[PDB]
Amino acid sequence: DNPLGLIDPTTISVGTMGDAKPYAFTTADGNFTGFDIELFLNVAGRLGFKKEQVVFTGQEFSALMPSVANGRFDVAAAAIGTTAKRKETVDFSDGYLAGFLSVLTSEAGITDAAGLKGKRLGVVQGTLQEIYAEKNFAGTDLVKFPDNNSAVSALNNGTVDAHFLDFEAAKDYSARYPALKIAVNIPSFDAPAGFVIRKGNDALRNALDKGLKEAMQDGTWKKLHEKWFPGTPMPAAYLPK
Ligand SMILES: NC(=O)CC[C@H](NC[C@H](O)[C@@H](O)[C@H](O)[C@H](O)CO)C(=O)O
Ligand SMILES: [Ca+2]
Repeated sequence: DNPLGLIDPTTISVGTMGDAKPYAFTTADGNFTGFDIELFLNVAGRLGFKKEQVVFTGQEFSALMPSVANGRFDVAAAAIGTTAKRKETVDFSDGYLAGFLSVLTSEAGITDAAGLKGKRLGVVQGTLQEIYAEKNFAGTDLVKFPDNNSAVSALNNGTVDAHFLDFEAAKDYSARYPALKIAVNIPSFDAPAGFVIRKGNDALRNALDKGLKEAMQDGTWKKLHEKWFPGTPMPAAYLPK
């Protein structure tokens, strides 16, 4: 049978993204990796699904939740912030990561949120960054990008003054392009990352939640967090109790 309500009962089809390093990304061989991928794989194993039974498809961020809602994938995993607005379209698992939205700029760029008034700020279409900047960065010219790589290329070229993306990805790009630096950190603890599932696949949602709680309780979450986000604080909520 099919208790988890999957497209194929023998395989879990996961929608993800290739350029949200270190949450979710492709290595040079094309394989999907990163914290969110390794955490999902660990949770999927607890559900009785081996690595070979989980298939990852890379999509632009804006395509992920409509793809799950339209039955193209069973799950979506790509640091997808849990919000009321997104809960109208899709269901979410319990939160597994809460952190900052970050403004990445050039070596002689912006210093604070005030510095963004009248500047060109890059954003990935469909992200929480795009909503935040529309509500809190009025006067900043928002330049929409399909993904992080194109936005960083524009930032490196001087097309845009800054780029608004997730903290760990901003941190990763500042390591890959040493001239880049994080100028502003905005709290996004009210929107923790959750695995996205079809409205309302209660079986898969409850199964994902159980696997997540287990991975946090046995220190698996802690181990992956230490591996992918070195130096980032881990709250007691996601650590063993
Ligand atoms: N580009 C992406 O993959 C996702 C970007 C963006 N992530 C927001 C995060 O989920 C943020 O709210 C979290 O608190 C945390 O820092 C990482 O999941 C979003 O959901 O739109
Ligand atoms: Ca553009």
